[PDB]
Amino acid sequence: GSFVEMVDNLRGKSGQGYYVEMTVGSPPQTLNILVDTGSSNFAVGAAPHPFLHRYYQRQLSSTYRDLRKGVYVPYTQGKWEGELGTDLVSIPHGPNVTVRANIAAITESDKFFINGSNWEGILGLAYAEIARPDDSLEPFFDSLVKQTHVPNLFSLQLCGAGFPLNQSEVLASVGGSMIIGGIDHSLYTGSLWYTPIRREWYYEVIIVRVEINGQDLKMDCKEYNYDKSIVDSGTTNLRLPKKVFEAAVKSIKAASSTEKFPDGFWLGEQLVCWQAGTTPWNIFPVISLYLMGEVTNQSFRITILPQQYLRPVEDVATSQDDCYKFAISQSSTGTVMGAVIMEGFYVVFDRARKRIGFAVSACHVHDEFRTAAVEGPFVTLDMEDCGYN
Amino acid sequence: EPGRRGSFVEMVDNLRGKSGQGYYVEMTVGSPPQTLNILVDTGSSNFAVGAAPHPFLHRYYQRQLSSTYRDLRKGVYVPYTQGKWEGELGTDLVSIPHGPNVTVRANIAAITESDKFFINGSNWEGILGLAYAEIARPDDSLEPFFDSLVKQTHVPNLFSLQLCGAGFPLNQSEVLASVGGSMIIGGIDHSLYTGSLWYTPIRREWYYEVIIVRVEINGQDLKMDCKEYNYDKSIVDSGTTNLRLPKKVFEAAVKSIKAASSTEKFPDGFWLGEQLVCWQAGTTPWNIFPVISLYLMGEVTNQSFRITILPQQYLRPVEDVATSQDDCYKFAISQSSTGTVMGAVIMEGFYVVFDRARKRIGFAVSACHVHDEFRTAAVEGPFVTLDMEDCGYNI
Ligand SMILES: Nc1ncccc1CCc1cccc(Cl)c1
Ligand SMILES: Nc1ncccc1CCc1cccc(Cl)c1
Repeated sequence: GSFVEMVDNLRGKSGQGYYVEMTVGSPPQTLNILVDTGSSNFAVGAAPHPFLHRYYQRQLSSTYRDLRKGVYVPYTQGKWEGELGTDLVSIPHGPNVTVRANIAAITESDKFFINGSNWEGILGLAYAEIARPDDSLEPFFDSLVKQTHVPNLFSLQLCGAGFPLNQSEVLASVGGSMIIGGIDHSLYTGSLWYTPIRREWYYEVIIVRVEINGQDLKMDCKEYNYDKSIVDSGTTNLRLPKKVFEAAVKSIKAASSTEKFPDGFWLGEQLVCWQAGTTPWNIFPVISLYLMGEVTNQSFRITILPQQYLRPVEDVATSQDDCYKFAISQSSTGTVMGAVIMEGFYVVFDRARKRIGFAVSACHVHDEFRTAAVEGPFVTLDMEDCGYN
Repeated sequence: EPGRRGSFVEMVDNLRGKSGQGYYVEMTVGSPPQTLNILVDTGSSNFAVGAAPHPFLHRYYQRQLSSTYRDLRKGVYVPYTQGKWEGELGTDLVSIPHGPNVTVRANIAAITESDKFFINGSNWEGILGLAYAEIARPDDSLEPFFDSLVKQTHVPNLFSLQLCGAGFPLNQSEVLASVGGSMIIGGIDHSLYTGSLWYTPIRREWYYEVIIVRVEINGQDLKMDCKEYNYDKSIVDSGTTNLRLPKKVFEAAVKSIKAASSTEKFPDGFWLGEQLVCWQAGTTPWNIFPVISLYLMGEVTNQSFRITILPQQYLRPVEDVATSQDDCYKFAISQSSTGTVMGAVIMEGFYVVFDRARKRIGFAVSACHVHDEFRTAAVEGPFVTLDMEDCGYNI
């Protein structure tokens, strides 16, 4: 399986998001759209905004259809307001098809757009159950599969550079691949291991065990999925439930105790720098998340390195030091496997078989001593009890 | 209890006008004195008067007729988004007939050219900028009138304003005969307010800048980062008609106000503050509109207070295009790209004390605020509020 036309069709970074080019309307209006497996709405800027240098102009599209309905999407971290309608949509570097899908024309927003991100909209790839205003608004991917012969599946390879990318660099660099309707074998190494999609709303999965450098965090596995665990490319960090986060930071601190870092670092707020090339990767532990497998009483694990959970950021002085921010934070809405984590793997969203596959990414950052991994199987009992109800 | 006395009778009721065209006070300039009506503006710092013929002016400052006129041989250009005026700087003897019994020599910008500055039928021929020197044009070396007044006399460094909206439209004849409020120069008149005065600090001395720490619509917290409320600043400006809010705050507020008043549907033009809405005489549904509360930083650490206005304040009375017997209004809240602006609309609900001496602004329920039998404007406190300093904006 190889989809050369879709390989390397993404750009961006964990801190500002990964996006793919799309066109909307007739004549085609090109827009960069954030790939988000954590939401289910296709929404684009449709009015001037200081952070946008282009937006969807409905009056210029002959195929625009007004649904005469508004949609308000408030989140704890931000919000966007829009007007619903439909239009013809295509993905230049994707399947050779055009479909009529729902589009939320964003007219008002609060902390939605990111200065310098280079994207003007968002592509919610999750299910209708969480679509705004309600599940009657068919998500883009659903329209795509229903209107074409494209297989009900997509895979994502998000590629973190391992170092800071400046304004021009991030615009020229290849940030990864989104293969629509298939799996490209050149994007990963080793085997793919699948965990079931527990329920079709967010891409929900179940974590059954957590290790820090092989040491079991030893918590009731229900804590790991309280109140849910999801794969969300729309979130930067690996976010863990309060109690799990507190235990993990204690363990990570213990493992890296040869060097002390200020509280602000562990709060993911302030950066830490080291002289060029001297980042002490080896003092930081690897983190393993065991996921439910498709076989009864069987599980597998994905292991990430500090190269994944330490996010490269530019120093205020733009010096030659190598700096990073701690990309693991506290959550009140369950575990969130954000961009940070996805960068270590090729992730297959097998909608058709209700499962998510993980394989070591061909573009994950590592060193000569350790590598990310996807290994199995392991015998694990009562994994169903790890899920929250 | 104890009844509060009014000690500045000579200045009480010395204002005229309305929110839409501004409130003004009578002043005299030159020798012999030339009488002119001057717009009271806490949003600027220049004393400028028409000094040449203009279609909307019935009179103007005639420098050649004043024996005390002094030419500063300097020009001044004051452009704004909504208008501009140009003039020639100089000084002369100035007085306020219904104010302190003193005469001082102050700077006067003789307006020779203007665009969209003078308003037809406002009845004022000049402006009195009461803010600080930092925002004076051309620069802070041009001492503002109030500074001159305080430096040259024994008048206390403080003034208070009671702007009185009528609650209904006033035609040309009526607005000329009606008392529009009071400007007490050098003191506080207790007959102009009820309840207690609560003070918020003047954050910085340029505009009369304050800090809003919380906003509620009918008791419901707008729940925005308080920094948003003061982006990029929050000021008290009698020279502005509406309550203006930062874009994001306006969007959130209008949505909440719409939700609270949802039993009635209004056209987009209304919410944009552009078109009026009318109801049969006496049937304005005040009760369906929410009260709005703005919490301000108090003078005591971690303490705040709130001022609450009614729709009687934020819905501005306007005459129907058909001069019918309907009661009509325009929505007097609009967005801003220059921070929050507590304009005349809001000031009409309170007696506002500009305590320059103690770098603070006091608020109290106005004795002339419009209300109904069920609700009244209010100034209440104290409330425990933490990290209020973080609400202030810094470039
Ligand atoms: N992908 C997500 N994950 C968690 C919560 C919300 C989203 C949607 C994307 C998003 C993120 C922050 C602010 C806004 Cl306005 C929208
Ligand atoms: N007080 C103010 N507040 C905001 C902006 C400008 C002013 C000055 C008064 C004013 C009002 C309208 C037009 C002009 Cl030309 C000047």
